[PDB]
Amino acid sequence: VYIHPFHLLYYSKSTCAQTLPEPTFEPVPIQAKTSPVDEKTLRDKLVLATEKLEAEDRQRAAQVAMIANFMGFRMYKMLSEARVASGAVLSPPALFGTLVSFYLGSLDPTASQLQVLLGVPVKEGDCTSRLDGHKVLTALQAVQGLLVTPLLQSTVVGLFTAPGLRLKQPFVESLGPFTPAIFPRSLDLSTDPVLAAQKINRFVQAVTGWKMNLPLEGVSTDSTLFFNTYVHFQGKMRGFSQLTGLHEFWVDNSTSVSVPMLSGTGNFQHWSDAQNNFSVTRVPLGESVTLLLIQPQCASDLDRVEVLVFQHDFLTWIKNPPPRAIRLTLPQLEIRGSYNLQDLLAQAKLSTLLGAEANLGKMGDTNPRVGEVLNSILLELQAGEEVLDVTLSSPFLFAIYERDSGALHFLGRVDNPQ
Repeated sequence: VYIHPFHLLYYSKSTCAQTLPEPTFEPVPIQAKTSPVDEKTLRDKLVLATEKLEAEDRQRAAQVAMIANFMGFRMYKMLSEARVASGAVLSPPALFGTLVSFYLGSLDPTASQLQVLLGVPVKEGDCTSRLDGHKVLTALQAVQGLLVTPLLQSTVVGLFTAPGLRLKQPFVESLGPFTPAIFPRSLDLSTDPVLAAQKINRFVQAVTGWKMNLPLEGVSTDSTLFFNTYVHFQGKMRGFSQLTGLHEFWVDNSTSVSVPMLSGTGNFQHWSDAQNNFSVTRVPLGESVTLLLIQPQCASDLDRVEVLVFQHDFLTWIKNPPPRAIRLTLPQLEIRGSYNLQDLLAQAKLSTLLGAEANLGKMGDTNPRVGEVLNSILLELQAGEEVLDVTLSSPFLFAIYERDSGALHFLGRVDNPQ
């Protein structure tokens, strides 16, 4: 009779009303020669979605947007507490897709936990009250698509199994809409953890192309499945240019480090929060996407501001005043960040959600002990091609926000850009 505000994330009456044993396969060795994946061709498969989207589908985009964002903030709060000096960066859509991916490979106990965790209710014992994971991932593909229609967004999934663990094809096929660049590979995750922990990094360097050095504090030696999501965003922001020479960046009252600064001029929106005192600069990247850049009143107030502005479901601090003449100067960002999602779940006191007693039967021949669940982000902001000027010379906050879907694609903190 009635319907939830996230109603389009559920199984529909036709698909739920609508069998062979599941085929399976052992992933090839990590050594196997793998050609690089063309980042340009990926954009097409994003673009192909957005250009054929309907009015029925757009509602989901926003519905998944709200959830993914809320989850983003929960986990950025866990990242904040967990950890320092480089700051942080987090992609809520990627973080969301990772969770839904685990849902799509999870059976009854873990499934509903993950569903309700994401925010879609489970009135237990129904199928039309179960999450249509595949609908969601396509809907997430929408938000992802809208970000890049110049902006680049490649996301590739590493699915590193143990030697003997066969992955079920119907599960790996579920991840399609999340990304076509899924690489199931097999290796010894027992004898030597670091020699293998390198092997993944040397494999990513090959297939993805991106130098993403990501130190591991402690790797568990008894793990069968690794689920690593690697994302790469690259923003050549229009109206901005590289500046000659390297300029200093005040990292701390004592010391600083001279780095490249990109600068532009335009009619940007700019305000200063009456309540909490932080400057905000709303520089639009494309005709939709928006880079929000917050600076605190002073360097030491940043901790508070971050806890206040980002780490909250609300974006009530985002306003819209009359634009003005501004010469913005910020560092040429090459932000890199990496966090094991298991550690964040643990800091949120959900360590058993994907623990050793997690039921992920749908993933393979045997129940996989999912060791680490990486999220890795290379976010680059490069050059595109009276007048009071906003110069980001000290630590600042930033978020990259999509208007049409309403989703928040990246948020983070720049304490030091090398």
